[PDB]
Amino acid sequence: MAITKPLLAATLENIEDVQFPCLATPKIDGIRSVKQTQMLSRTFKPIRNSVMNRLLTELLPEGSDGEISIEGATFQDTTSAVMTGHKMYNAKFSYYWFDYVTDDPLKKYIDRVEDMKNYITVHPHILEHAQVKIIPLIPVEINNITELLQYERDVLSKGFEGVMIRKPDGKYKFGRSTLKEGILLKMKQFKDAEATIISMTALFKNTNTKTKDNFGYSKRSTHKSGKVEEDVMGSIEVDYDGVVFSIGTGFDADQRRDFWQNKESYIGKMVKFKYFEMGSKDCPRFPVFIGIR
DNA sequence: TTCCGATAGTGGGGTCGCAAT
DNA sequence: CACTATCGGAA
Repeated sequence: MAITKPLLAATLENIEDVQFPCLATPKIDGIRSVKQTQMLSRTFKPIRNSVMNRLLTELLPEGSDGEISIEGATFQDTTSAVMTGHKMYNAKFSYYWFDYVTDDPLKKYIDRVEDMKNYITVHPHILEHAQVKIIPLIPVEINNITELLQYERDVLSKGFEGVMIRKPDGKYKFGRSTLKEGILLKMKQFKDAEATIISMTALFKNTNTKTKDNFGYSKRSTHKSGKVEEDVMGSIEVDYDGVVFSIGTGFDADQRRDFWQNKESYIGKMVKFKYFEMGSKDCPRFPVFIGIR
């Protein structure tokens, strides 16, 4: 009945890959948190802001799954509030409750939602707290592409980050859902743009002592000591109409080679990339390389 | 054989903790 | 977060 590890989402690129009917909810741009005795982050480390942990641990039933978010605040402000080990904290904050694991993890998503609906009926006060606004996310039924697109337009106008899609009978998988599985899909709209390469930085292999983590995955520290330079491009620094930042994902092995081999000739060339607008502070959020020219 | 799931690993922006300054 | 490279087992 314990949540071995949080359910993660797969990315939807081709809307035709969606299996209908499906259950959708708005995507919250916040910080993940599951109640396992106390409030835990996505990596199962306790939530630093003891006041939030305490308040949520009390209001929510063991096995709750959701995201913490500050209404009207920037993403970074929400991050500061959640990641800071505040002694005392009085500001208002919300918690979007989107899943609930009771006894069996293999219970169908629709049923787990029913559990949420039932629990809320029995404890009305948990949505009335004066400091913590607990917002339940009951999925909406979408039967086709026309409906999904309409729903998307709707949640985006209301300020959400995007839309999350669930297979009705999907189990609560311990780990990341795949596309074929369709258990949990995220749907975000990225914006394409172009920028000029101004420099290149070499790729660095991390040879720090490989350990284990809260789940049993390979964990390696990032001490600059264990970082050994390789003869391939690690990231490029670009100039997006005055804004300077780096793009390091979206390259395959051959490209990292080609880029480093011709580091001289590529400086000054225009690259196409994409990024997510919402949440961007001083430069593009989630920059991903697409191509050249 | 080919495809797909599970991992390890490489990168980005940005904030907090905390020892050193 | 976004993404690539592998490996071993499912299809």
